[PDB]
Amino acid sequence: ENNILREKFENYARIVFQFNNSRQANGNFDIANEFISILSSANGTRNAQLLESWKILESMKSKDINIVEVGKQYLEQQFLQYTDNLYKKNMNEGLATNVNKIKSFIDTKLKKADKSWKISNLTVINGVPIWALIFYLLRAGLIKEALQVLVENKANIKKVEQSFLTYFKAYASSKDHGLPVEYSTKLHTEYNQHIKSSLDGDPYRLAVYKLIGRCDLSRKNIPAVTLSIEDWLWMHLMLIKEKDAENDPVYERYSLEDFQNIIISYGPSRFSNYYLQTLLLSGLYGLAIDYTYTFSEMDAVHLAIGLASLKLFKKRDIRFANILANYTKSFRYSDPRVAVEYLVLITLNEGPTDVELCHEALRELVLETKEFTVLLGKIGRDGARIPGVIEERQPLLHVRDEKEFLHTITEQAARRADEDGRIYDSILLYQLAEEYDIVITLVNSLLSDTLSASDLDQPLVGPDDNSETNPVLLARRMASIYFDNAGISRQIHVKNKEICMLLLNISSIRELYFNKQWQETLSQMELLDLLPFSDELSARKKAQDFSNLDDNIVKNIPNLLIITLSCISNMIHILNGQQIDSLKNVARQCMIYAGMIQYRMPRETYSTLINI
Repeated sequence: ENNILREKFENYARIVFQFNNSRQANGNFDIANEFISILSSANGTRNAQLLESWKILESMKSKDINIVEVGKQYLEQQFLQYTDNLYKKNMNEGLATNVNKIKSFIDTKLKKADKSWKISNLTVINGVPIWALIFYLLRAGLIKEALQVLVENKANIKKVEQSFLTYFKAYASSKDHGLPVEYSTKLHTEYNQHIKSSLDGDPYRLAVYKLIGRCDLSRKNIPAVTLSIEDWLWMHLMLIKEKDAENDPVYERYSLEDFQNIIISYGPSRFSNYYLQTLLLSGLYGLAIDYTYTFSEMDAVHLAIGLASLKLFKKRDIRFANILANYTKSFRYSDPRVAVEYLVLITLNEGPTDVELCHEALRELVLETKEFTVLLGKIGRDGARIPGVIEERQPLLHVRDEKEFLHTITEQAARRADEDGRIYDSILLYQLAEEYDIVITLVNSLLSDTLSASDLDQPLVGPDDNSETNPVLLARRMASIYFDNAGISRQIHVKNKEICMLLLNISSIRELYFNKQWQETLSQMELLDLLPFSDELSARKKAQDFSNLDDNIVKNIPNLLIITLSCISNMIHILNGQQIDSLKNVARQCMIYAGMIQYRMPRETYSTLINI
């Protein structure tokens, strides 16, 4: 049955809900730390890949984001860290400078296996492969100190390559896209002629030349010193020239676009366990979420949330609104509240279109899940609404509609209720719409029908059909919470309140018709001022008065007659000062009345069968 997801569904929903809290409370909640947090706990390839991808996202937090430069930095920081952690594991004599940490990685980590180098050709001075040292310093972001190391080993370097030293300083002193309008041409010929085609050349020397010079953009690999997938990626990022590339009319330009295309030509299988990261680092955000769909929709959705919260976005539909709405399909009916929490991240992408898309998604959620009381509120006892979940998320809707929206969706729901004949829904909806007169007029209909019929029913005190799920109990609710409230009550027509009280009265008479108490029902029927209890002049005045009667009551008279003749018969059960003469006169005038109205009345002067 998988509690395993549902648990996972709920943990992720929790994090989003706290995100929405902070957005609303103007806090600093960090979504990426929160996934990093959960994911670090979990095991497996995908999880420990999801985890690294969230670390990628979170180190772009508040960088200005130039894709090439932040991918480079993450790769560089990653390696430095790895380097510090090796050193921060015992051994060393000297001071803990960056250089010495790298000298340690070179010497101690795997350039050796028992004092002999596991990469051939290295030029070594005083126990140090100085080109490898320059390479790895560069690899960790430490360009100035890489430059220091080349400068310091001047007298030891040569085949007159005191020249590269010049170009390196310059590449370091600019914005690392070291473009002298001059030399770069000169360093390219020296590479082609003395460096490129060696056999006994230090492979790290070639690497350093290549990268610093952007030297030979075919042959995009470094023969013996790309040791890892992130090494591979870093190198590629070093070789791109973004700024002022379309300037200088030479096709030694190599773009992010080119790079992105190479990755695609290889596919996931060539990046096993590193593909998501590769997509994220190369700026293929779309393809990155696309790829993460192939193993979990939940993960794709949330990574997309991460990307969206980083102002990016500018199983195959990859727009933010649709990623969220689609996710929601899996649980809107079971968890409408959670659906709201997701639909409200649409506004992460600030700006119209998106805002409207959010509004349309909510609107669509409400219609069709029909979860009105969760989504749109409830009740009264005055105290306006008790807000629904949408209302609680008001500020995240970027609406500042005077709650126009929310009242406009309620009118829409309500009129759909009217076409489906989902009365109850309509009454609920017009309560929220504050259409008090419409509410009462709908309540009168529903109560009217259902008072006119045939008996056995109603429940009074005990269980079975409770409040605002059955017509009388609901009519009692409305009268109580509206009629005594001046401000609400003035908004409802006197006529409409009169009909309401009439129908409620008839219900009181039903409660205490059977339940014994035949005397008490006659009294109340009489008070209704509807049936003749006096003389024959009143039975025909109840006819003049009968065709002026509102359509709601003109339909209830049937059973009013016949509850009257019934008490009037259970009571005058010819007994064992006994005025039976009235209680009998009453039946008379009632039968004269039911004689003159009858073709205006269903199909039953079977008042005769209880008359005699």
